Order: sequence, then C-alpha cells, then structure tokens
Amino acid sequence: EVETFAFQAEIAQLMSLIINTFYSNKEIFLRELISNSSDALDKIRYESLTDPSKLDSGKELHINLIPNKQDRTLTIVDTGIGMTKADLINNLGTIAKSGTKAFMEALQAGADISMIGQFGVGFYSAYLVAEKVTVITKHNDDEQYAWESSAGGSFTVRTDTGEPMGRGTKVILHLKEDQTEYLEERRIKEIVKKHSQFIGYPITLFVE
Ligand SMILES: CSc1nc(C)nc(N)n1
Ligand SMILES: [Mg+2]
Repeated sequence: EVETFAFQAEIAQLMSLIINTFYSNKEIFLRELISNSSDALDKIRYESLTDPSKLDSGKELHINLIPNKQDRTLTIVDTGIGMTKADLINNLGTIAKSGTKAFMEALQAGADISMIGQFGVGFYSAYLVAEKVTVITKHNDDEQYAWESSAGGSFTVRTDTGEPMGRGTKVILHLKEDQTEYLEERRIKEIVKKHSQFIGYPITLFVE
C-alpha cells in the first residue's frame, strides 16, 4: 500500500540546507506555498478556457489557510490543477534538480534563502517550519494520492482514501514545536498582507 522513494541527491541536499542553515526570516515559506497554489489555479483556469468540463470536479478557484492548534498543523488548500502520481514522484511537478543547481550557485554568490521561489523550488521552504509535510493531491487525470516526508532522504506515496477533495492540492505542515506562531490568526494575516497581497484568487483564513 505505501511506496518509499529516495530523494534525488540534489533535493536531499536542498532540504538539508533548508533545515540546517541558520536563517531567521522563516515566514517566507507561506508566501512560497500560496504562490505555488496560485500557479496551480492558473493552470486549471487556462485548461478550462477551452474545455469547461475541466471544472466539473469543482468550479470555485480558491486558497484556504487552515490552522489547527490541537494537531499543530497549518494546512494550505487550493482547488488548482492538482498533481498526478507521476508529478508527485517527480519532485511535485518541479524541475527541482536544475532549480536546486541554480539556487545553490545563487547562494554561494550572495543570494539568500528568501529568493528560493525564483528557482522553481519554493515548495521545499516548507521545511523552514515543518518537521513533516503531507501533500494530498487530486488531478482530473488520476486518483487521489498522499505524499509525505520528514526529510532525512526519503518520501512516501500512497493512494489516499481520506476525505475526497474533488480537485487540487492540500499541503499539511506539521509544524516544529518552536514554530507555532504560524498557527496564530494575527501572525498569519500579517504575512498574507505582507507577501501575498496581489494574489488573484480569494485566500480565506479559517478561524478555530
Ligand atoms: C510544487 S507543487 C505544489 N505545491 C504547492 C504548495 N501547492 C500546489 N498546488 N502545488
Ligand atoms: Mg531538472
């Protein structure tokens, strides 16, 4: 039922660097995730422009932010295009090998971790705040899958039989014990307003 894969070496190295480097401006992970969701919502809107049935699995294009203090999770949900099993395994549909290469040269040459999103690997900035990340995804062309990784060089993929989602991606951040400020409503609102003010889809911050 559960398959375990090794990260490619460059992605393991990116993740160690993210986890191990001293770097205080951790809040940017949320901008990077919301941006990835905005990109996914753009793709499904674009397909729907020529085939409206692409939206049978859900017409509303939005992002929800759901903090849960009991489980210590921040979940970002979008109703974007979702990912196939193949996309999930291939670095969550990114060109993570070459983006990691360019990001790491950029760093050597004075860049900082906040510019990670310019290299196509902003997903992995989740590991600034999360000890484990769970991604549940559903693409129109495939079943619902759950990817998961606490870093250390491996990730799992299984068919997900949790709550169906229709279409899109849900990123569940199991936060590090010292990063629970990102479950506080005013902290989340501050970061969305600071870094995500011009995203073109409604962003709903759920209350507890
Ligand atoms: C990199 S794939 C991805 N990542 C996130 C955070 N959201 C979506 N929709 N896709
Ligand atoms: Mg590549």
